[PDB]
Amino acid sequence: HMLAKEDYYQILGVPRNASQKEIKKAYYQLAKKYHPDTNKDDPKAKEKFSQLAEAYEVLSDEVKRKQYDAYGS
Repeated sequence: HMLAKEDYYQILGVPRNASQKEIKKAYYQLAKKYHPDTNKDDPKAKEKFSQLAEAYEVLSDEVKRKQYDAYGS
């Protein structure tokens, strides 16, 4: 049983051709959206925030962004 996947780019609202500085910028912007006190009024917001760290953190590298882009193909 394989679960459905969304890409880290999409999570972050960042382009396919994003540079890791771009990713740093979205991460702030979004992290606010999905942090508590919001998180009370959406059970989805905490799930979304959980992507945002995982998504950022990978895409925040030249290496890691690229390896995941290659391996998610």
